[PDB]
Amino acid sequence: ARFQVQKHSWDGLRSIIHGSRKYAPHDFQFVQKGPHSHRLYYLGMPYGSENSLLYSEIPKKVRKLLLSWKQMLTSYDFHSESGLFLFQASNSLFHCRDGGKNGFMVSPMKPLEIKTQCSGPRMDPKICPADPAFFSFINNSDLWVANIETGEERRLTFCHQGLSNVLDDPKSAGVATFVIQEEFDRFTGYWWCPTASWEGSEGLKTLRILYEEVDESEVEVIHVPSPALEERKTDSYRYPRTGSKNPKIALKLAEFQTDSQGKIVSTQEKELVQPFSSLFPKVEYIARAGWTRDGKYAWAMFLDRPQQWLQLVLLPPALFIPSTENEEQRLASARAVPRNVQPYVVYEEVTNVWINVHDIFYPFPQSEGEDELCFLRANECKTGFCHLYKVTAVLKSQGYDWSEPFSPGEDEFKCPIKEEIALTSGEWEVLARHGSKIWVNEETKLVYFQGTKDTPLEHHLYVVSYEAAGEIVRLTTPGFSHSCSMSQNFDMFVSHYSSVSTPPCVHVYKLSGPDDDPLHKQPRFWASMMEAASCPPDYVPPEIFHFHTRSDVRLYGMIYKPHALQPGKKHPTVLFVYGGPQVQLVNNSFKGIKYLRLNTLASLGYAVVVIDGRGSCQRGLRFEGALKNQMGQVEIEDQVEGLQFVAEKYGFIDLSRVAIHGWSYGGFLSLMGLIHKPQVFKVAIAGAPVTVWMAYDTGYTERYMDVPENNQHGYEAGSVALHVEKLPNEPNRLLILHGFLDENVHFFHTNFLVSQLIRAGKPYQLQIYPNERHSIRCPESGEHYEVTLLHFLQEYLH
Amino acid sequence: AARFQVQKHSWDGLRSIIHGSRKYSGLKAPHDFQFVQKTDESGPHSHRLYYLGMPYGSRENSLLYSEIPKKVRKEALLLLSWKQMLDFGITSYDFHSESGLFLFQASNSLFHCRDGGKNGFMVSPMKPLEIKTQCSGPRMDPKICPADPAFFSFINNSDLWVANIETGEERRLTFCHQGLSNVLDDPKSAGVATFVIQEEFDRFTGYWWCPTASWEGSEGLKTLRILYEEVDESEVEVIHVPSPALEERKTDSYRYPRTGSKNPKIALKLAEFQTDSQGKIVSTQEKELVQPFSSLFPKVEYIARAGWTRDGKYAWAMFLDRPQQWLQLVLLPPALFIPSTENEEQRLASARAVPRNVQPYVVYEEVTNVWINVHDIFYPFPQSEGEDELCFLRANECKTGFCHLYKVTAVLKSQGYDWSEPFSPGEDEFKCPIKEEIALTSGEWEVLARHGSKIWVNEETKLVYFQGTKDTPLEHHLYVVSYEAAGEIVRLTTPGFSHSCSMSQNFDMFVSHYSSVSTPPCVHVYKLSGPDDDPLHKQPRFWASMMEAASCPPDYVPPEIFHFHTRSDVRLYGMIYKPHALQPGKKHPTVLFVYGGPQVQLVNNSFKGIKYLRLNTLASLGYAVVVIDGRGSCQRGLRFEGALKNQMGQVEIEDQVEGLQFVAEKYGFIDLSRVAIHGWSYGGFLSLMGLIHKPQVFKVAIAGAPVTVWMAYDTGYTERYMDVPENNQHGYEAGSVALHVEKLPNEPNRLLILHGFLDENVHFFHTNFLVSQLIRAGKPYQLQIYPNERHSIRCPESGEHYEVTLLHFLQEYLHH
Ligand SMILES: *[PH](O)(CCSc1ccc(CCCCC)cc1)OCC
Ligand SMILES: *[PH](O)(CCSc1ccc(CCCCC)cc1)OCC
Ligand SMILES: [Cl-]
Repeated sequence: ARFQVQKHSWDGLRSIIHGSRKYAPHDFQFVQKGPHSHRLYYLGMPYGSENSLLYSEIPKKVRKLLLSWKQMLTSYDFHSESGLFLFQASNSLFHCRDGGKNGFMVSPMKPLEIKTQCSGPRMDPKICPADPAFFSFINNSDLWVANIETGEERRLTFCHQGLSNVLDDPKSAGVATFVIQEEFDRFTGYWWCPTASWEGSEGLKTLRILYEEVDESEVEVIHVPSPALEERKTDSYRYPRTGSKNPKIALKLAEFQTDSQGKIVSTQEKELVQPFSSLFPKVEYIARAGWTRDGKYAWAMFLDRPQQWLQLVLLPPALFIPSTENEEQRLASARAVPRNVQPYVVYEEVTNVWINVHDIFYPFPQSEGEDELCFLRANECKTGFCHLYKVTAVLKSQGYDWSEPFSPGEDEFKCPIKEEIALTSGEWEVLARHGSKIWVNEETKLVYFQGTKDTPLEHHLYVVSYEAAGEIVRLTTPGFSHSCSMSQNFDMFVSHYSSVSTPPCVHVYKLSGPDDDPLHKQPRFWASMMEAASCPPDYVPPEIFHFHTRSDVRLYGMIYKPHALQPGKKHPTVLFVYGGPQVQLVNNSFKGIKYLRLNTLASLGYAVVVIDGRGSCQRGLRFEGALKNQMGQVEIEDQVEGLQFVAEKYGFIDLSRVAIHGWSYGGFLSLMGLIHKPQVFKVAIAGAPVTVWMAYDTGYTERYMDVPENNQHGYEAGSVALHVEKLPNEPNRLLILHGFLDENVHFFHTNFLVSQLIRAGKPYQLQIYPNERHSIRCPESGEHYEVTLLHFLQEYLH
Repeated sequence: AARFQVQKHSWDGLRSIIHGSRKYSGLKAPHDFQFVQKTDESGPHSHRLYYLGMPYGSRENSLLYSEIPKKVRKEALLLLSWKQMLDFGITSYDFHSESGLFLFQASNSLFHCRDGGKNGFMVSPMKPLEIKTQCSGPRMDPKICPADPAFFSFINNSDLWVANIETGEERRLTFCHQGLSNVLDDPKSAGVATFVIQEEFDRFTGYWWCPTASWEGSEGLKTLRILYEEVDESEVEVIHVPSPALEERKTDSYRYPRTGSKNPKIALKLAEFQTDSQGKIVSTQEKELVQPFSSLFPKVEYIARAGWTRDGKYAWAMFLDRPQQWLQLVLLPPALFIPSTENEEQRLASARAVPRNVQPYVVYEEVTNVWINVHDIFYPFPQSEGEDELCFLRANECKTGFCHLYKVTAVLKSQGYDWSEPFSPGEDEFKCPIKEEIALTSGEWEVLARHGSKIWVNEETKLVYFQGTKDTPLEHHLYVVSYEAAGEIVRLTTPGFSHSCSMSQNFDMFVSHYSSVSTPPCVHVYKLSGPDDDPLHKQPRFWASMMEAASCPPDYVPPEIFHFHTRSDVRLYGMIYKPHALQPGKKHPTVLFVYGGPQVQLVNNSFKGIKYLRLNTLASLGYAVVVIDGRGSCQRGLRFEGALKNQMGQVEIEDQVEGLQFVAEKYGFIDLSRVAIHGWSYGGFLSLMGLIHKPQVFKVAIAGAPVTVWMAYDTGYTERYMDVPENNQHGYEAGSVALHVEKLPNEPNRLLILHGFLDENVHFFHTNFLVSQLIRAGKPYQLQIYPNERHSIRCPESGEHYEVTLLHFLQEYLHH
């Protein structure tokens, strides 16, 4: 028996959607301290209320109390010693002080601005760690520093001339370019040295900043529509499409000297004694960089172009020399560099799948001595699972004369590994990406981390010793997925957590127990920062399940059961898909904020299936690697298998009436489904589809698919715009949605698809969101999308 | 009493129908005619007739000729053979009758050939000789020098060049374009018609050869001169339009004067160069008005037209103010231009040397409270020696509100002027008294003077040949009248057809391209014969065919023209495609096809089956197709088209509906519950207006490339009809359909939007902004784009797709 949905009018559907729409603190900082043990600073937006700086006070004892959000006036930089906060707001840079001297505020303060003699925006501000009088920023693609006390400002780099013709001005300093931001999750191009040196002479403080210089001259340009549509203009962007040139890159060191008063006596640009391209010829990208805590060595994390070969490399300051046009000066400087100064490759990761860039690298101070370096490192390529390892490298300098031009041989600068011991292991992951981090207590010799040990459906907080690794203690309660911040003193932590059934809350927990057994400290709930909002009456949590493919692989999925289900009757079904790498849709956390519309579907009597197929993350490199060089192929197989399983198990699925719908990669796969499984999928709604892989960027596309010339078959197979002949020659089976200003998945993708559909004589329906980028931010756009989708389903799913 | 239902077909079904209709049509016309008399009493041919045409077994246009016989058999039809001259393709050519030189662009280059003159006539195809250049990039807008055909002109990188075709010498004359990398830093051109001039003023050149040489310099140097427009687009707004190579994801920068914003800074200037007896270029000189153009002519926004008197005595220009309600025809003598120089001391010397009795002369002035349409007819007669007057023919519309021929005599009045002093003109500065102004034509009908229409004047016989709507607004015909003895107008073309005529320079023969709603076009040559002492009544006789009319397909059923009177008692014409295989007592679904805007007339007695085949296709599937020329449309006088002044949107739909209601009442097979409105451009605008303002009339609208917001359209067009936005906020708001999305239907499947992505007349912005507002007001829409298309859908698969989509949309959603 066939369940049909009530057909409603357009305004009826608007009423439903408008009605549904009626239905968090972050960037936490614990600070030691009356009856208050600590103050917790954070960002938040209360009920009624833009986002602002807030704090809350933790008592020494609490009753065997929901913490009040106190006001202080998207990110902020903080100096624990001085209590200096620095933050952007209202198109300027502001600062305030709390803690340290003058104790703690008991009432809101006015934020003191830092005005300038600078033209245009001041981006990517950071305080100088060694000396909080100073801070840094980028201005017209160059690095500046300034003094908050004196008001002095100094430009350090001279890459960007600021010429009239923008295409004739390719060089930047301190800047993360497009692919680095979008595909490598790095938003800065410079790094404060944490210490001052006193190089000699008058003994003036020298401060140092490592920075990436880039030259985008050879990189391809594209034009994207400006947001102010009425101007009918575009902006130019350097977009390295797969197979094209990435930027020319190079690490440099800026230094400047300061007196006792804090006045800037001098500055200088330094560069590597040989070119970066000479020393590191097979590096395509700088993934990450930083410094050892002592400032003895700068370090960088390098990637080759295929993203199969990563290196952590130390660069000492002595390896940089004054930049100069004078050839005679250059050679003199190169000659003056000690022979025992050199780069040291302290680690190398290699794989035949790909290098996922993990953020975890913790270099220990050289308590041992100057002859070696110990560090913690997240490594995935060893076991195919991301785990913590304690590595020790040997730093013995081979003689080098840097005045000579020099060609690196095989394994140049490679350090012997004295020790390499795995602190974690097993068929589960330490989470080391996209904000996940470790916290290391050198007093107790313990590493805190998050992982999927208990289950891939839940993030939990664990603890292990890095001296003599053994028992792994979990600190978080099962039946929830947890996102944790640790106090700097390792006494308390925050968990933002939820489950599929319970909306999110934010709790502070206390680590209590005998100090002589720190590994087995007990977590005890202390206070709440936010209790869970009430689940709306018209909200029914989805049900997580799992099943085993014909190839004997465990896949997880969800079902939103049709509300007011009756037995016997089969309901029309929406397969909601993403299906691409770096994502996991199915886990035990609350879906009602981001995916409310799926519940709305189910309330009208659509069944909603979600399947995390092979390619999805939190399941190890082998699982995700299944789609290597053949995107589209594996993924659809698993979507079908999961749909068929759910029909068999749950019984209320009408397989004659299935819609496939996703965004981005999900839009791509929606089209693959209709192309390759027309008898499964009656309709497709493809959001912002990738239709041609040749038109996507280097960083992402090449990682997973190689360059086009090396994988013609895979590119062609997985480029849905090339397979338009196989799309249905029946109307009302294909709806395309795309934001016009999208600068990730260019509108080009949809435009070229439509172009090919016209050439193939195929029917299509189309909706554009003229004011939207990739993600639909504006609420009217969202409502319109949702109403369009409900209408489409009610009309064209029988 | 009962409703007809259209057969619902599958998508593939509809594709079969559309693909079939394109083949089964089975419907190439030669053009740009030049008669030349043969100077051989022995041979059998009176003339050779040169033209452009796509011959048999050939896919490109080329230069062709036909031999015109001295005698023809009376009731035998001679079909003339198209001979080739040469061993897409060629779109135009310049021709010098005396020397027999042809000049034309082809294969990304310049070519030339000769036939006639002293050389005599080819009996077989000849190879076209290329003209080599050292110039980078294209050589545009070439023209032969009238005074000396050894020279020709062209534009290269927005500057004026001349060359010698014999010697091969080339010399640049203007130095406006610096050739910088950034185009925004390099905004000046010479010889070039800018966007609004081309698109909205129908002008595609910015330079004009002086027709005569002069001999200043006792060394025996000959001087040759070119009038040209110099422009500066610095202050003009830039917009970006997507490049046609989509895969590059880039745009082109364009200077787009949007209504209200800055048009280019303009000026007329004079380039001269001197030649020796060998034909070498001895010297060149950029000259400019003795005072600035902006000083002399401060109210001039646009140069519509320009040229020279036949003797080269005066350059002339047709000027327009920004409102386009004030036009002046202005004579400019070469002596008013001085050498350009940065040296201010040298400039003053030159200014001091300019005689006091050298000045401009405003020989005609046209003023209206509607708008000035630019008519191309202005013919100055030669002056007697030492005469201070100029006689000329002029087409004037604003006087009676109908475009007619006048013979004007103006008196060239010297006020006497000190050109060293900075100049400020008063009212009526340079204004020339009008001694005489005879009406050669009159009545409630038009002499056609636009969009290719022209006159031909025979100074021997004192006769002026012209085209008009005298007989009917539904047909263009060829007429003749005397400009001496104004009186009887003789018609020269056959009634029951609309005609487009080309006249021989010797007034002995002419060509007519003509057709009717029922008959496809033909091209026939006619001979004007009779006693020479009665030239007004020369008889046109069919002589030969250039192209016979194709057989009207069996599948094709001509529409029927009709007319009616509005409630205000205004006569509107319309046409009706009756549903094929009509059965009585059935009421059929109906498609209102609309354009509705100025400068167009949809309804006239000419063949619609080429351009509007799909309207017949609609009728074959059982839709009635209605077309109404309401008020606003052309060929009915300035008053009729002026109806929509400052209120576009308002009057037009009322007339469309009144006509629809008339057609239902008269014909009886119209189902008023099932009417769709469909149009492109202005028609797209109106399709949306219809749905907004008459939702009870129009069940669905299909809006092609709609104008949705008038603030986003250009100066030339928008301001002519609506003023600038600041002066007409009410009109702009009322007629901008994207500002009335709240009034669009909140029921799906009543609105389909179509737009080419590369359209650079109606920017895609229009559709984007509409969609934006529809989203904001929670309205449903369907959308189709054509990524590779500009305004007109050229590529055939795009067109088929459009047609199939339209049929599907109608068959699915045109119900009650
Ligand atoms: P779609 O799946 C991408 C939608 S836009 C987007 C959103 C987030 C990110 C960050 C990924 C992590 C960086 C290391 C990139 C792009 O298109 C993919 C083909
Ligand atoms: P649409 O009708 C724009 C069509 S593109 C075009 C075609 C012809 C001309 C010359 C004369 C203008 C009246 C047809 C210009 C532009 O209308 C948008 C306003
Ligand atoms: Cl005369």
